[PDB]
Amino acid sequence: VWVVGMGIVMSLIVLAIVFGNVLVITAIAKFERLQTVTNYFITSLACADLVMGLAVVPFGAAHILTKTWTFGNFWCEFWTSIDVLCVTASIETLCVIAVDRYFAITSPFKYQSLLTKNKARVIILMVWIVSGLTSFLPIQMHWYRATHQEAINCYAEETCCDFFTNQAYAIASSIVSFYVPLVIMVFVYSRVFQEAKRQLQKIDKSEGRHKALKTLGIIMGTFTLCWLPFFIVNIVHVIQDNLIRKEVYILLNWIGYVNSGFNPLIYCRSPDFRIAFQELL
Ligand SMILES: CN[C@@H]1CCc2c(ccc(O)c2O)[C@H]1O
Repeated sequence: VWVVGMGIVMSLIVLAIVFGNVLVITAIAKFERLQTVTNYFITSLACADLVMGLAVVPFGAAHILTKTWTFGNFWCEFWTSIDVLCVTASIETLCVIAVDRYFAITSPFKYQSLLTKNKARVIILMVWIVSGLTSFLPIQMHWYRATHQEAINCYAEETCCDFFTNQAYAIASSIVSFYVPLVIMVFVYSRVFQEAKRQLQKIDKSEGRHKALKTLGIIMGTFTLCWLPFFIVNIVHVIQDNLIRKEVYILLNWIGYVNSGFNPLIYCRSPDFRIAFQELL
């Protein structure tokens, strides 16, 4: 008396993610004046989120509900590679957007010279290629597999595939994918908030006779609350295997996926985006 329910939730999540990604992508594509250096970074993130919602979630849902994987093992390896690719690409695109905002605010006169139409494509391609090399190379080449009897049983067993990794690979992947972007974003947003506070203190001297805090808080808190616990459990569970089981791991992992759906809503809030959406519907 619970199988008929959770499928509804999974379908709702899939539909929400797909619709949110497609609307933003088509709004940027089909309108004349929405092209901007900043919007391309949003386009890359939307493309990554669309791939995640289209490929990763539906098969994982079938695996969880059925409890049996009715395909091959090479397909499981490919699915894992695609999952890692999409996650790391999304995180790195977020950090790139943050750095672009820092460059725009800190140095207004020289903002044009640093970033142009030509130099955004190279950055996007580098982000995507470093995301791809992090996932496909260690996975598709059989170079992450564990050496325990329980893990080798899973690898040899064709029906069921579960994620087991050596501690070194887990630490390196987590460090490359999560910690450095978090540090960068923290530093960027601290500096930006300081600059905003300085300007708000400067205006009151002449204009005699909060909002930025709320905006920065929401922007940072969404990402932190969505993705932080998973990358803590990932590091901790490998050093000592007694503490954590598979169910908690899966629950913490599935929380991160929902973040991809929320992100177009938080980033696409400009009045121009609102007018573009209004023109469609
Ligand atoms: C199947 N779930 C995977 C398992 C481990 C992992 C994920 C995402 C990014 C990484 O860098 C990882 O090492 C998760 O999405």
